[PDB]
Amino acid sequence: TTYTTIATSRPVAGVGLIRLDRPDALNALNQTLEAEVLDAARDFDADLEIGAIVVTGSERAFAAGADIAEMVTLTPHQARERNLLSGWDSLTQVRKPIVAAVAGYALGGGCELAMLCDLVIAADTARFGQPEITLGILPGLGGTQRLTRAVGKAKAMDLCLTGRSLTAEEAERVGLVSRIVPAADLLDEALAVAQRIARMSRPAGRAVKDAINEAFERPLSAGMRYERDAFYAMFDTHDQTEGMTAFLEKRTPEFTDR
Amino acid sequence: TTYTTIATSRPVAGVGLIRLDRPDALNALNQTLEAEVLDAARDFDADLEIGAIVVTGSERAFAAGADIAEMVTLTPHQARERNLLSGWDSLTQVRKPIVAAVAGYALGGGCELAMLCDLVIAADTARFGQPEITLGILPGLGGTQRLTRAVGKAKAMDLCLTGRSLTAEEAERVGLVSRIVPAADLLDEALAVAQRIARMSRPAGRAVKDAINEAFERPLSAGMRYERDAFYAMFDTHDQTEGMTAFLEKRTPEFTDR
Amino acid sequence: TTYTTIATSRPVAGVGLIRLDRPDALNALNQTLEAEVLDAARDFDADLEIGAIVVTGSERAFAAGADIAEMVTLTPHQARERNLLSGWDSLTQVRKPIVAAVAGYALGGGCELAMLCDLVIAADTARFGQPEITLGILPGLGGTQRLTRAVGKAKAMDLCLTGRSLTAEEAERVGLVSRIVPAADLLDEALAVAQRIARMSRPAGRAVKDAINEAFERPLSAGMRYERDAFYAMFDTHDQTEGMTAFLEKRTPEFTDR
Ligand code: NA
Ligand code: NA
Ligand code: NA
Repeated sequence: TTYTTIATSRPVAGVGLIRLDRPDALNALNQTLEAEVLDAARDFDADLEIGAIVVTGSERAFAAGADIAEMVTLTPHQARERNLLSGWDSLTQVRKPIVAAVAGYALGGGCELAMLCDLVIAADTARFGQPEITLGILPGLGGTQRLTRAVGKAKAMDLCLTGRSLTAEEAERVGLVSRIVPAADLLDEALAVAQRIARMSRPAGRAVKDAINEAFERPLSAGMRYERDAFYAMFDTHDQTEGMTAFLEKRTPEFTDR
Repeated sequence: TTYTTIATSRPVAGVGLIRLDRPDALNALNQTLEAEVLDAARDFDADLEIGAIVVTGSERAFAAGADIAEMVTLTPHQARERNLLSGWDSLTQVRKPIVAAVAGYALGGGCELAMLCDLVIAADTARFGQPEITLGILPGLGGTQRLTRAVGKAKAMDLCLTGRSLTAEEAERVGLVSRIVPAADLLDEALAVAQRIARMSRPAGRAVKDAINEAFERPLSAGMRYERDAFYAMFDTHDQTEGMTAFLEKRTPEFTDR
Repeated sequence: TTYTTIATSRPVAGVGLIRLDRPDALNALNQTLEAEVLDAARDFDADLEIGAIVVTGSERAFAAGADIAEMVTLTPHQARERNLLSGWDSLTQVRKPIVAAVAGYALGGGCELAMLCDLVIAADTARFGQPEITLGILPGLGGTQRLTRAVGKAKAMDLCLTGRSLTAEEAERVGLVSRIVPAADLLDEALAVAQRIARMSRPAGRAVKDAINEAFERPLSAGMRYERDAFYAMFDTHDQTEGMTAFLEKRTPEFTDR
């Protein structure tokens, strides 16, 4: 498939890479980019050879905002009738893990894109913010929901009311990102993390991702019941027997389940 | 209005300041102070010229506890019949943002007051704790609820079972506060943050605050739906058009919505 | 009672210690150990002289995993019919506080054991991970539920998909543990913390623990109502009068409630 706003590749075995490529717009999220990222991610999710997906931007910007030239003329009814941002919501239904590799600006919709991914690997140059209020709006893709759950009320209120950014260091300290690495090492780290995930059991990876997502949907008691049911069900798989037998036999597992 | 336990002022444009002023009691929260803070905050919320509110104590204490001389004689039925602490609950219904500027002791009800605010700016001298257990009670104003949500179970259990305090540094590290600054810079930082918020769109500020509060009331899926509806509705406002147009025209926005 | 996988003691006044003792297995959690820890904890909970419980392993391992030799042959129906891990769930019903004192490896079920406790005191040597995916399974004792609630999605996804460990330092930074101390000081710190808790009001300790646990079961509004009811009820106790009177009289309280 040919894309106009992104570049896709398979840079290492088992990993699909989606690189945002609107450099004139600092990778601002527009409607085309939304559809193209969703399409690419769905193709990677359907590809048996791929175990994990990486989303990244440029050295300068993961994504600096949603595209404001596109949003300025929007009305409430048009936003609702077009189901605006629903493509990004659909991205949360991809079953394989998605690793955001964030360099430079991840602002507004770009911060929200990083937060909707499963892991975030941040360059030391990464800056995370929700400056929607400065434009007379509020976040619409989880900047008030996923951010608050990750970093707490006091930091979420500061970001979303003042427009300030967090540095990568601060973001890691308060739970927004998985890891920080030097900027020159960002893509290598993200590809290595993604390949490690891709070498793991496929059904176990899906189960982990599903269960962590479910942690935000239920009270703890019900989440524990959900996780316990998922755990029992893993014992139905070939990969469970192989993984545990390999451990006990001090050898590498050969996972085969789809 | 004349107050007996607080001092109110408008120190910079767009900002209302509430300073707790019971120095003999280290600003312990009594019934009078509760009613006076609520009254002052409601007046600032109704004042069109004000965009944000700051609550602060003295250099020595934001508030060291609820007033124990007042609580010692309390019975369960009197506490329930008087709706004790309901004024502080009402403070959560103020629509404009509230910034807590915390120096020195914020203990017990004082820590809870900081946590019920939207942002917390802490002096490096700030100390946060919930020593209710040492008095034979437990927190009654969110010291087990807002604290746990901010800092996690292990730190909340430590504070509320052992009576220890967190330093400002520790509090920031685990998500209890928005920012730390040197003690001499605390009021300047809080007033600057509050004025920045007051320069933002009024309906967008209310929407941000409401949506972040809603993050603690719903599972993520339903919170995302709530936030998406709020986002669509912002496109109904003059401030959205002005904010986005100003961005695109590389100029300062002139927000006008009430 | 004689135990085969643990050693129990009363090392300081008011504290019951449970030491995991399967050194050949690095304290891996098997069925026997589960039942023995539950039994010991229930005995300490019923002992009027005990105010807090400490669970610890060896210098090398708090617990390195669930016992894989035992799980390798498990089927989904046998896991469900045996109510596997239900003993650990029952441990959450112990009313007195439980302090995990973690040195060295706390992996898999061992990390989950630390997270199900109320406080975690970590040696600087502590390592926390959920490497279940490497065995073809997922966590079944809260490694996707309690971990996510403590540290956030990005870190929980990293741990549970990549199998990496957090250092004690990292774990404290993101909210997984209460305190870090040098390895040589771990048991002293944990016993001192536990004795401090044991010197507090018994009903107030139970109420604190219950309310913090309830923070994960309800939306904030309902959690605040729960906590407010619990607070009113504390004024029914002798310990509340004694604790507050002692404060006001600048003396040590003599708590007596059971
Ligand atoms: Na099996
Ligand atoms: Na519009
Ligand atoms: Na009483």
